[PDB]
Amino acid sequence: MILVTGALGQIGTELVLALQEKYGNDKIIASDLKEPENYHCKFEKCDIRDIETYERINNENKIEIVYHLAAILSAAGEKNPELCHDVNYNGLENVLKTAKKYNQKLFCPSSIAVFGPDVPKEMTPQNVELNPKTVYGITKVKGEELCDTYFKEHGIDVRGIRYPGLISWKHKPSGGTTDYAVEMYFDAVESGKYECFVNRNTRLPMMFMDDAIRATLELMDAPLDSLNYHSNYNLSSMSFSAEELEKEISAHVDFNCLYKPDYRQDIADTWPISINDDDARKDWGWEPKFDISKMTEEMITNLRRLNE
Ligand SMILES: NC(=O)c1ccc[n+]([C@@H]2O[C@H](COP(=O)([O-])OP(=O)(O)OC[C@H]3O[C@@H](n4cnc5c(N)ncnc54)[C@H](O)[C@@H]3O)[C@@H](O)[C@H]2O)c1
Repeated sequence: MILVTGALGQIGTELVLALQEKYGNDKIIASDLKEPENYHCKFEKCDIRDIETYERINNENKIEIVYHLAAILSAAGEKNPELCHDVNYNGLENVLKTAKKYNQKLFCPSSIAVFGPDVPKEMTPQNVELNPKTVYGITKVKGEELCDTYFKEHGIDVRGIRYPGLISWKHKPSGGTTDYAVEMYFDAVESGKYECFVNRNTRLPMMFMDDAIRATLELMDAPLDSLNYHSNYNLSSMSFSAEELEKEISAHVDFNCLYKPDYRQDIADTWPISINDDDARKDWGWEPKFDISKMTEEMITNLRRLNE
């Protein structure tokens, strides 16, 4: 029995379906703040900070494995730092405390946001000092440390990935900083114009959702004794600037992109351009399959369909 928190967000939208297909619909429970409709999966509403309800859901459904995706993201968290700490840190602590009680296995993702400007910007190593300059990054570092304490001190099998910016078409993201890449696709197809909230040179690690979902499932399936890292694997696929994405998209559809930076520039400026993920590659056989042009094909084909 598997529970997915944050089930209705960008990752959860695709992860729930992937898990239902791998394990059976009889095995999957979804959860988020507000009940949706026309929803195929079994669903239980819960605020991640409400420990009594969270625990009830886990024991009533006999949850043995939790994929914990509930969070406030970088840009929303910069504007509301108190809420970002509360949901991200106290929410995770709730998940980990419950995992200890019920002897659960966990997937608790981190982020490239753990890194700050003091470390190498290209091919950032696994083990560098973590000095993030965002509220959200700070919560992710504290979360990595808390997760690794539950593994070492309490024997909880908790695994996680420092995801790069994730690009998908099934669910448009809306509180982050890497969001411009998805927004640029949606707006290019829907209206042939986009106003980008970072400058044209902003260069960040990116990954297509298929790859991110597959990595998550592969890492969860690995034998525990093959892993040299737990909460916080580096993971890599692509790196490009905003104008480089604009150009890739322009080879498929007419659009004009205007660049109008806001506060989210300050967030992105503090992050790396690319990530060394050799440990994932070595420990559990990670390789990405989607480069920029394959990703672009998938995005445009599916967005054109959805706009017919
Ligand atoms: N590019 C990316 O998408 C990316 C990159 C790196 C890390 N991550 C991490 O992956 C995880 C999922 O990210 P996502 O992009 O799918 O985010 P998302 O914001 O799309 O989804 C998160 C979900 O958490 C829910 N949530 C918010 N506050 C809550 C609360 N108090 N209680 C219960 N649920 C609450 C929201 O309703 C939302 O559906 C997060 O841990 C995030 O930090 C994502």
